[PDB]
Amino acid sequence: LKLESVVIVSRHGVRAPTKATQLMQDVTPDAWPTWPVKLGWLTPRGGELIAYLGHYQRQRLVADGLLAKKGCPQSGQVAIIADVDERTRKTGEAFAAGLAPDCAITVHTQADTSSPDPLFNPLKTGVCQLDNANVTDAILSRAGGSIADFTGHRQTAFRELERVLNFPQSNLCLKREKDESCSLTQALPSELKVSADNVSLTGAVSLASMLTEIFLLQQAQGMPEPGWGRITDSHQWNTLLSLHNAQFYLLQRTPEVARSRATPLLDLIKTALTPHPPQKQAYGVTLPTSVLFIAGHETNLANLGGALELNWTLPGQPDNTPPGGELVFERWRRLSDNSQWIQVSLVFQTLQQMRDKTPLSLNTPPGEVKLTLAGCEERNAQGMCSLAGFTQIVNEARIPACSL
Ligand SMILES: [K+]
Repeated sequence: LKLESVVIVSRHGVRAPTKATQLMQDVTPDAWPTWPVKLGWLTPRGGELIAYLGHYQRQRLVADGLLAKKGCPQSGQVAIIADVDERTRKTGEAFAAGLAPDCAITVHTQADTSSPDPLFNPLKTGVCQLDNANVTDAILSRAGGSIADFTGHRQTAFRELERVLNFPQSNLCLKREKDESCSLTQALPSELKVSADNVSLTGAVSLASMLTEIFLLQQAQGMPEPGWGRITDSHQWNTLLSLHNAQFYLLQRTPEVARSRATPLLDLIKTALTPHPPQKQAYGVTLPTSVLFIAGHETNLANLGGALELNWTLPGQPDNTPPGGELVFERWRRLSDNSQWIQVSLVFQTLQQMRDKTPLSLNTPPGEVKLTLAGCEERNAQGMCSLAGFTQIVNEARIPACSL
């Protein structure tokens, strides 16, 4: 098996909280920690960690004979594509710096940087629209037929998150004027909101998913005592993040939402893995190429795993699609019979690897889970999906109206 091609779909790195609203301040008596960068901006530490990942992959790709040990990679050998958010553009710059330092590798973004990128947001940009009847039904089925059903299984994790927050002493909890229950699910009833370009949950679910991610972010960023020192063992970490992981299982991994949102990415990956005459398609980037790096969001990876049926969990990582988490796709050729095979994987730093700023390397690698396409009918011994089967899964998952 000769390794021929590699498409890495990565999440951005450790970033500042995206939002810092007055609801977040009102659910806890304690002050939220400041960050070194503006909201939603990648932090230097996040870049370095992403850089480590860039360095490990370089080594590993050398080892597989895909890249050259010494000096910068050949022209066109590496391609970086990144969404317009600073965090994603910086994450692309950070990866390059680690994969091949001091080489001038361009990070290719959408020209108008203040517009969404259709390749990362085909719904918010007009390419296609979710169907309300089918998307709501399907989300409600996944919830177990109702949102009440869903949030009923969440009371344990809300109890733990209420504790970490010190919710009873919170400005909101005093709803309780001088007759109303303090309970977090009862103060913020969750509500499924589906439209043509967006599906969301308003209430404790959306906010629990956000604050647990902030906790997790504080951990990877090295900040002293995340959760105000109220998170103390991995059990508590896994119980909190259950809320984040669970709000992505429902919204992002529903296929009637995942197939649509992810079709431009499916079409990009598809075109980067197929042996084909050289082609400068999107972002001025010629495909196919050796290593293609795509810097996106947790939603892009969730959508891909829902549409492709790649279900995974990251031992040592409470966040299922953590900062810098990578869905790696590789085309290997079998020399015996000259056939193309596809292999998928989740590469990642464990939360302790982020909080120790551990330097990755061949001998200090990151977590890595090997995935298999549920639907693939043509596997090798290694459990790789044939290029034909993988192509056929993609064509079945993709939603043509949502292609760029
Ligand atoms: K406001």
